[PDB]
This record gives sequence, C-alpha cells and structure tokens, in this order.
Amino acid sequence: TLPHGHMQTLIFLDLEATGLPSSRPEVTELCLLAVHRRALENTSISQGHPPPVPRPPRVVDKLSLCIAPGKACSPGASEITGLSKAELEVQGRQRFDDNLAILLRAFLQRQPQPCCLVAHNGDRYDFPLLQTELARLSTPSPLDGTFCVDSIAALKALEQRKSYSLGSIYTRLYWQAPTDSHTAEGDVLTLLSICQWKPQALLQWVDEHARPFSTVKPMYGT
Amino acid sequence: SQTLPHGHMQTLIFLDLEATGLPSSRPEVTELCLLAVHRRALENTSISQGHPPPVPRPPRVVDKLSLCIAPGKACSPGASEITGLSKAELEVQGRQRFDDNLAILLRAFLQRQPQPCCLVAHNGDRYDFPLLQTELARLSTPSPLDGTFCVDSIAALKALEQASSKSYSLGSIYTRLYWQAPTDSHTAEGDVLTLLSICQWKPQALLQWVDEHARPFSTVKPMYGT
Ligand SMILES: Nc1ccn([C@@H]2O[C@H](COP(=O)(O)O)[C@@H](O)[C@H]2O)c(=O)n1
Ligand SMILES: [N+]
Ligand SMILES: [N+]
Repeated sequence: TLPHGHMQTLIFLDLEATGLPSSRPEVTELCLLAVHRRALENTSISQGHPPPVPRPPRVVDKLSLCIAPGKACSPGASEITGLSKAELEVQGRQRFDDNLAILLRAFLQRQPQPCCLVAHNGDRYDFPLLQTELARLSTPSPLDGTFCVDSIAALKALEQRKSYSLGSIYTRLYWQAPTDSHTAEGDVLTLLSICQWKPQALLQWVDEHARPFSTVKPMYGT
Repeated sequence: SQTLPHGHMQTLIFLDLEATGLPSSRPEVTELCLLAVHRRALENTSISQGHPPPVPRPPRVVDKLSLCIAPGKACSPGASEITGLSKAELEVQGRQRFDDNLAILLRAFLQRQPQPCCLVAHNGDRYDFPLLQTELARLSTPSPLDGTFCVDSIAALKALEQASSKSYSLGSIYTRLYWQAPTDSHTAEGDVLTLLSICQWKPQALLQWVDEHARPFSTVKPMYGT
C-alpha cells in the first residue's frame, strides 16, 4: 500500500545557489536527470566487493542550466560552486523567469507519471528553494503534480559514525573517490551512481516515501 | 570594408543527434543533444600548448539538453548496434515522439541563449540539419530554429588543420589532436562533448571561421518530404 503508487520516473536534481538559507538565496544552476523506473531496474546487480560503479542507463533525459541571480554569491558560495553573478551576467545568462518555467514544464511533460524528484538534502535546501523561485512567477508551478524525496533519508534506510555527505556515501559504497565535476550536473551524476548501488531497494524506498512537491514549504517568501 | 554575413555569433550550440538509419531510409530522430556555450566561455579556454595538448576542460558555464525520442519506425540493425537505442526500448521507457511540445522545449532552451546563435554539428550540412528540418516540418508550431544560424564542423576543422599543417570523422580528428580515443561514441551527448573538445583546440580561429560561414537554419533544405 503505497501513498502515491509506483513512481514511473525518477528525476535526479541538484540546485546551486548564492548562499545558505538565511541569506534568502537565489538559484545559479540547476540540473535535472530523468530516468525511467525500468532503466534503473535494468542496472546490473553486483555482488562483488567492491561493487563496480554502475554506469548510467543508456536512456536518460538531461537538462542543465546556469541562471543569473539577482544578488551576489557569497564568497563561500562562489568558491564552492565556481559561479559568480558577474560571470553569469557577462555570459548573458537569464534570470529564473517565465521562459524557464516553459522549458521546465515541457521537459517534465516528456516524462511518464507519476514522477518523483530525488535530491540530496532536497528536503532542507533544493526543494524549498525551487518552490520559492517558482512561486515568484505568474506561471502556475510546473511541479504541482510531481512528487519528491530526499536521498539522504533514502541512503540512511538502505544502509540500515557515518557521514551522509554525497562524496562520503559514494566512497563508502564504491571505495574510490568520486570523479565528477563540482557542478550541478556532476553532483547529479554522483547521486545517480549512489542510487544505482541497490536500485530495486532504492525504488522501493522512493515509492514508500514519495510526497507531493505541492506540500514543500517555500524556503522564504515575498 | 568587408563584413560578416550575420555578425559575431554570441552562442555556439554544439548539436548531435542519433536516428533510425542512413538518409535513404528516411530516418527519424531517436536522440538529440544541444550544448550551448557563450563566445566568451570558448575564448576563455586555456591556450593549447604542447604536443599533444591536454584535452581542453569544458567551460564551467554551459547549458545542456539531452533527450531520447521514440521514433515511428524501427531502427536498422546497424543503427541500433552503433547507437545502443531501439524503438522497442524507447517505447518500453515511455519516450514521447518528436512533437509540438518538443518544439516548445527546444524554443525555450534556445531563448535562454544570447543571439546571434549558431548550431555547430559534425556532418550537420548533410545529415543533422536536414533531418532536424524534416522533423520540425511535420509539426504545427513555427520552427523553433527560425532566427538561429548553423555551420558544419567538418569544414571548420578542415580549415583549422590546414592552417597548422586525412579522415575528418569526429573520432579521427579528436585522436589526431589529443592522441587518445574519444569516449561514448555514437551517443548524442558523448559525441557533442567530443565535438566541444575539438572546437576548444583553437577557439579564436574556430570562432572566426564560424562567424564567416554561419548561414540561417531556415535555408537548410529538408532531408526528405512529408
Ligand atoms: N554505419 C552507420 C553510421 C551512422 N548511421 C546512422 O547515422 C546516425 C548518426 O551518426 P553518428 O552516430 O555518427 O552521429 C546514427 O544514429 C545512425 O542512425 C548508421 O545507421 N550506420
Ligand atoms: N559513469
Ligand atoms: N537492489
């Protein structure tokens, strides 16, 4: 008895932004990687020690975008993300605007439903912040029929002290350092690899814990 | 007093697609990847030094779209072997056809890029661009690529390698420049990233060639009629 049925699409998501929550941050980068349930189930299962790092499914949809913020990145944010408001502006990046919502809506529409976003620390950071950015637009949110889960909770359950930083998890499971860029897409690819460690168990946990994105409280309001 | 045909391109969009077969089969697209890079990000690439130069690092600021598309006809056995895609598997995974919503998606992606914008595709003039024109011609939307320019990177790399003086396949060029094999060949995103690397070899010369040779995508003749 699942709350919202079997999820047919998992969208691995990462957001980068200008700072930490009390700073009222703005998104500077966004990556979505949509995988069908069956592509995850077709991940080959490894019983060796260490398990090889899974490769991504052949069939994936990917969207990665840089976004000009209205406010400057903190020094810590620019160091960690490698992005700056000034550099995003000189490369002509656009704000989080109605055309971006058109793009997101059309990308989501290509995915079989029910669909669930999966983000590392999404419950405390990525999801509330995405909710805030979408709430500013006059466009109705394209995510109001989408579900979501936090992969920190997923991996805590799948593993049954331990750090739950993305890199710490990857190294604990695969016993090699992560090699992805430190970009939103690199973080999404590292998360996909972690989620392919026990893909059937991950899907089961996601099905049991999916909640409507419409219930995510905005990080901050107008 | 000689002028560029369409001004300085502000965005290069590296593009590749996979499809069900070769042109005489009247193929349909099964995968599409666009990778948009601002002129300034390309010009920022560290100068290639040494023999071989290291494979350039992709710019930090890029926009990427990669999509799988259900075709209405089967892939040839050779197309499915090379690309790793089949109609049956794309359908099992619920992929949608090339439709109006996909054109709306592409348009909104393109609208985030500063203009003038130029598509860059390897063998684009004979394959990718005519095929995309055919697919877009079936739709009820305007073309999302009205206003966008295009060029074929085979001609470009022929020019640039002649200047620093052969197969001009994507892999042959990459291996000549960098002395190792590309990865993820014959996948849309893997081949886009290989093309980006080749075009980062001599970015200023590439941008000058592209500026001089860009043509409107609206002038590309469809591969076949509908
Ligand atoms: N030997 C070959 C080479 C290319 N092709 C077709 O050319 C398309 C594009 O080629 P690339 O993979 O080089 O981009 C393939 O997706 C495939 O449909 C083929 O069907 N047989
Ligand atoms: N990988
Ligand atoms: N599993």
